[PDB]
Amino acid sequence: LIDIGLVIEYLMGGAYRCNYTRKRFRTLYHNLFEINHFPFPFHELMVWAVLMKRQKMALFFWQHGEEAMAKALVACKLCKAMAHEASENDMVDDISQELNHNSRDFGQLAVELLDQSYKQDEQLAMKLLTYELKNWSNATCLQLAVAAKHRDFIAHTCSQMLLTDMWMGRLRMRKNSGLKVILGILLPPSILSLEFKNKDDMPYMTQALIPLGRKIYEFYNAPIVKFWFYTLAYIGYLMLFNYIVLVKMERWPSTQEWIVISYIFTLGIEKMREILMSEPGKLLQKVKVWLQEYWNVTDLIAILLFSVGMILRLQDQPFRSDGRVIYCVNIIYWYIRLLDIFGVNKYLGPYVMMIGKMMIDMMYFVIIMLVVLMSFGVARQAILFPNEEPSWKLAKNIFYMPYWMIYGEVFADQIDPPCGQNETREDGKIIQLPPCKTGAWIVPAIMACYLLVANILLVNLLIAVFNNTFFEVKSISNQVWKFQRYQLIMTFHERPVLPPPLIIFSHMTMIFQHLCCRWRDYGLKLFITDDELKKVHDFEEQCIEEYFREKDDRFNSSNDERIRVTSERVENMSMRLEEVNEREHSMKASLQTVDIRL
Amino acid sequence: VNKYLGPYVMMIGKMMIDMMYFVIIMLVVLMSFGVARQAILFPNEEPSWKLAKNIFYMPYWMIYGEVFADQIDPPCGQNETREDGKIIQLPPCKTGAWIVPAIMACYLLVANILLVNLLIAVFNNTFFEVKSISNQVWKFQRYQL
Amino acid sequence: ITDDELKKVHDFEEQCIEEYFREKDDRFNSSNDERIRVTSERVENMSMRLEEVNEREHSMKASLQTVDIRL
Ligand SMILES: CC(C)CCC[C@@H](C)[C@H]1CC[C@H]2[C@@H]3CC=C4C[C@@H](OC(=O)CCC(=O)O)CC[C@]4(C)[C@H]3CC[C@]12C
Ligand SMILES: CC(C)CCC[C@@H](C)[C@H]1CC[C@H]2[C@@H]3CC=C4C[C@@H](OC(=O)CCC(=O)O)CC[C@]4(C)[C@H]3CC[C@]12C
Ligand SMILES: CC(C)CCC[C@@H](C)[C@H]1CC[C@H]2[C@@H]3CC=C4C[C@@H](OC(=O)CCC(=O)O)CC[C@]4(C)[C@H]3CC[C@]12C
Ligand SMILES: CC(C)CCC[C@@H](C)[C@H]1CC[C@H]2[C@@H]3CC=C4C[C@@H](OC(=O)CCC(=O)O)CC[C@]4(C)[C@H]3CC[C@]12C
Ligand SMILES: CC(C)CCC[C@@H](C)[C@H]1CC[C@H]2[C@@H]3CC=C4C[C@@H](OC(=O)CCC(=O)O)CC[C@]4(C)[C@H]3CC[C@]12C
Ligand SMILES: CC(C)CCC[C@@H](C)[C@H]1CC[C@H]2[C@@H]3CC=C4C[C@@H](OC(=O)CCC(=O)O)CC[C@]4(C)[C@H]3CC[C@]12C
Ligand SMILES: CC(C)CCC[C@@H](C)[C@H]1CC[C@H]2[C@@H]3CC=C4C[C@@H](OC(=O)CCC(=O)O)CC[C@]4(C)[C@H]3CC[C@]12C
Ligand SMILES: CC(C)CCC[C@@H](C)[C@H]1CC[C@H]2[C@@H]3CC=C4C[C@@H](OC(=O)CCC(=O)O)CC[C@]4(C)[C@H]3CC[C@]12C
Ligand SMILES: CC(C)CCC[C@@H](C)[C@H]1CC[C@H]2[C@@H]3CC=C4C[C@@H](OC(=O)CCC(=O)O)CC[C@]4(C)[C@H]3CC[C@]12C
Ligand SMILES: CC(C)CCC[C@@H](C)[C@H]1CC[C@H]2[C@@H]3CC=C4C[C@@H](OC(=O)CCC(=O)O)CC[C@]4(C)[C@H]3CC[C@]12C
Repeated sequence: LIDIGLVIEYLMGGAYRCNYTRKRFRTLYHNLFEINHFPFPFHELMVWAVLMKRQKMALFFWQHGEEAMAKALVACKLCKAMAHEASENDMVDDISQELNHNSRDFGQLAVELLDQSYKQDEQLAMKLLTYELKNWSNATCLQLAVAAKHRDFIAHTCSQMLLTDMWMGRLRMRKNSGLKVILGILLPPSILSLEFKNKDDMPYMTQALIPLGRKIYEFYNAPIVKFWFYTLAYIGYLMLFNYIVLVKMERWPSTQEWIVISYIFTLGIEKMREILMSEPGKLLQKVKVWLQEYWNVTDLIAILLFSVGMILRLQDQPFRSDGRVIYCVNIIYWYIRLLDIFGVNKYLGPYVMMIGKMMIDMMYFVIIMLVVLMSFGVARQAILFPNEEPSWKLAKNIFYMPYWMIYGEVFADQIDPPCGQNETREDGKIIQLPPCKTGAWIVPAIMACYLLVANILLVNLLIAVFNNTFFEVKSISNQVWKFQRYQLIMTFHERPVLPPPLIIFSHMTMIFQHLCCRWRDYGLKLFITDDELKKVHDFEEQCIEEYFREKDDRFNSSNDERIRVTSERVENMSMRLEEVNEREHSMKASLQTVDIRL
Repeated sequence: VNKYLGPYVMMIGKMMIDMMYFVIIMLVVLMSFGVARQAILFPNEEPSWKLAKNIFYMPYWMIYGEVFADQIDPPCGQNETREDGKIIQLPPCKTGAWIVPAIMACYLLVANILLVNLLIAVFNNTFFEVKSISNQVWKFQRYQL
Repeated sequence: ITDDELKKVHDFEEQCIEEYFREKDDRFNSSNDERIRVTSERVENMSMRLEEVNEREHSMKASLQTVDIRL
């Protein structure tokens, strides 16, 4: 069973720790090979039925026992991991397909259970979503569903409102949001005029004058407040970057440039702290799991570019202008990175990932446009300029004018200039125009063909591929944004309170705390008591019974099942009525014989 | 009041929100290109409000078919004879001035080809619902009129 | 409106209400789903009643055989 524990730990991933591999179970195993009886036998039977690919037995063991949602999410993750392992080990592909179908079935079961729990009681459904699962490595149903990449579980309304409650921290608010927390951040005497939540209304915790200080601490640790502080600091830093790139700079940086440099350095230290405080042990694995996000890669590239440019800028000329140029490219990047902040709004975020989805069709359009553009450019340049030396200006003249021809600039003075003739100048003097190049009349004709093909065919076809793939991309992007709400909320909850330009104080605070702890659990669970645990378990059993037997009622009242039952009964009834007619004929013959006898 | 113009007008009012979200994204891209072009082509500048105007001036008209072809990449750092034939010395090349046409190409591509066509897509795929809602709301507001 | 017109309007409203309600009933009663459900319930009751009829027919056949054996 210890090896089964390792298998569960490997398949579950992350920081999961199976109960088999814990010291209590290993001590019991060494001392023995009702103490040997399992308190939740259906948990072990479910894990066994999932592991040995017995789907019907797993679906039966899911119905019986407590913690049904957690079991379904664990089974979904285990089936997905086993399917990935079977595909990686070059096994039979049918095994991988069946395991993925089992994962999808368990995910659908968890989603239907969430629907039933939402329909019954909202608050008990959140408590079901949030309470710590002591039998599942102290995890949370939301963590289990994120870890299984169950997009439909987090996109559900109950999980969305739970994430909204997690977003506001210990604040009631929930009415004209954003403006109240901005006014609280800018004006600290506006914090105490806010409606705060109860002490034990919904205490999501990670590890389990005074009211004024308590209100201040509860406001400043709320993830919406930390997000708005981060956003205001980023906007101020971007304005300072605009000021230091627009105005000229002297030999030494000004105050605003020093603030910008400090922001860059402090953001880089924060990203290094995010690298170090990750899930793996080996540093290369942490680096890889941090570079798996594209925004982290571009952040590292931009920070390195800013370092190079600032090093170049602190020297003398001509390196200062090169550093200024690198500063301009970096300000392009940070203006683009404003879309990270735009990712939080319910409409802008799906818009941004929708743009990211259409970039591939834009790429395929750029490929075809590049073929046509280079054909026209090479033809025009090689016709109008016969005697040319090898120079890189020819490649530039290939791309220069045909590219601006797409955006309404046809360069009408150079389409077909008058040549091979004598035309009087502005002063009336006779001016002899240079002789006509051979085949120069071909250039306007191929220009007409190029402009027609490009502007009329390819742009309208890109419009068509943007239009006919819009609905699917929009639905997928909305669902992926609703899924990534959890990642955004957890990132802003694990982040320090202070924004990046002042984050060095919080970094020194963590350094001093870490050194003090050395010299002497990433999530938000609930840690409910035992009566509440029983109440939640009873609510889960009620929801499971409700869902199963309502599914039975839906199956029994369908037209197809009714028609099938009626046809089978009519067939049996026809055979029985034939038997009845035969017995009636026999009885009539017997009655006729009895009447003849008497 | 007309049976066709009224629903058209409130349909325009419904598409204004998608136009707003387009103006937001266009504003981000436009300010990135404008700040980059102005801070590259003009290194020695005093604090003046003309810089903010030069951020927004030419990139905005770049969306509507005016690319300002005489200022995309002017010839500089060389000697070119004038109209009268006199030798005229052009001002020296600014550092990184070749970046401006490249980011201009990227900006024009992204804006004119991606964002305008995406706004076309969001106008097209939300047209039927907005049209039905607008017709029904116009028929409701007939009583108020 | 006047009082006779008010009565006429009220009677028209009662006619419309009756028409709508019992036409809704006719639509519900002539639907495929209600027809299928009624047929299945009648077929189930008919199967149980025919089983009872077969049992009583067996009893009657045994009684007739006994009466024929007696006479
Ligand atoms: C936290 C960051 C990301 C943005 C927050 C905004 C403010 C806290 C900063 C942004 C710009 C700063 C200003 C930038 C430039 C100056 C000029 C500066 O003038 C001098 O230092 C003149 C004397 C000298 O040359 O030493 C005085 C501070 C001040 C007003 C700064 C005060 C603090 C400001 C308003
Ligand atoms: C929180 C977010 C939404 C906005 C906060 C940012 C502003 C408070 C910052 C961003 C840029 C700053 C400006 C950047 C540069 C200057 C020039 C500076 O003037 C000088 O440095 C020259 C003379 C002097 O030294 O005072 C005076 C401050 C000012 C207007 C700053 C005032 C404060 C500003 C507007
Ligand atoms: C098919 C479409 C979607 C993309 C193809 C277009 C680009 C690959 C082209 C269009 C305009 C070109 C630019 C036009 C002008 C220049 C300036 C050139 O530098 C100089 O000419 C030096 C300064 C001078 O001599 O004036 C460097 C190449 C570059 C950036 C070109 C690089 C390639 C660009 C961006
Ligand atoms: C510099 C100027 C002259 C640009 C040249 C314009 C035309 C001579 C080119 C540009 C795009 C070309 C088209 C691009 C794609 C296709 C599809 C391809 O046809 C197929 O693969 C056959 C299947 C089918 O036709 O559906 C080749 C012909 C055609 C119409 C090409 C015909 C020639 C076109 C119109
Ligand atoms: C399928 C598509 C992508 C074809 C694209 C091909 C052209 C865009 C390339 C291919 C070979 C290139 C040429 C290869 C070599 C040279 C010599 C080069 O000459 C020098 O650098 C001067 C030599 C010196 O003095 O050092 C100028 C660019 C040029 C003409 C290149 C111009 C652009 C060319 C024609
Ligand atoms: C493949 C698609 C998706 C992206 C488009 C990539 C190419 C079309 C670009 C990328 C890099 C570009 C090159 C980058 C630099 C130069 C040098 C440039 O040289 C000069 O301008 C010399 C200066 C002068 O004499 O004016 C000429 C264009 C060229 C070859 C560019 C031509 C177009 C290139 C190959
Ligand atoms: C992202 C898109 C959808 C909107 C962003 C574009 C506008 C915010 C920009 C584009 C052109 C700009 C205008 C261009 C020129 C001027 C003239 C300027 O006044 C002067 O220059 C004074 C007179 C003179 O000196 O000639 C005042 C700002 C204003 C109206 C600018 C205000 C901001 C405008 C409207
Ligand atoms: C001044 C010039 C250089 C303008 C800059 C043009 C590009 C460098 C920018 C403009 C718009 C940007 C895009 C805007 C939106 C997105 C979606 C966003 O991606 C996601 O949110 C991931 C989800 C997904 O890709 O669907 C960030 C990348 C991307 C493609 C951006 C990549 C960089 C782009 C193409
Ligand atoms: C996230 C986006 C919205 C960032 C946008 C930032 C820029 C568009 C702003 C922010 C700070 C602004 C600067 C703040 C202060 C000044 C000083 C100001 O100088 C004067 O008015 C002269 C002083 C005098 O003589 O009275 C000229 C505008 C300028 C450069 C501003 C230009 C426009 C800037 C760079
Ligand atoms: C947010 C979206 C939905 C709407 C777009 C709003 C901004 C892009 C606009 C609104 C007001 C505009 C400002 C109004 C007035 C001016 C003063 C103007 O100053 C001059 O032109 C100085 C005169 C000169 O020296 O030429 C420079 C542009 C600027 C900052 C404008 C820049 C663009 C702004 C911030």
